[PDB]
Amino acid sequence: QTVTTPLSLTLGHWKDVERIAHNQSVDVKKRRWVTFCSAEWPTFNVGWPRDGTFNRDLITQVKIKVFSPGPHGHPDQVPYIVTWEALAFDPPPWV
Repeated sequence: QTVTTPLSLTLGHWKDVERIAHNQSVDVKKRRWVTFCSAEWPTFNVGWPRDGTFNRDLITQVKIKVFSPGPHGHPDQVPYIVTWEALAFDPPPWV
């Protein structure tokens, strides 16, 4: 069907991820996208899988962490979670 992970799907369609970011008036780097998805967000212990997810509830959990007030939040990560959110909320056909 394929059980390709969400993260690998996003990498497979990277230019469209950038398009989605741009429509949110942000920009995203592929290497940071990967690091945040796989290394940083799982350490929040809010349910973010290392290989990503398109589940809006899980995206929202990360979003609340990222948007928390200094020193609790992650300004650098804002464009990234905003883009995952937009991807999930108004997705393109690849998913």
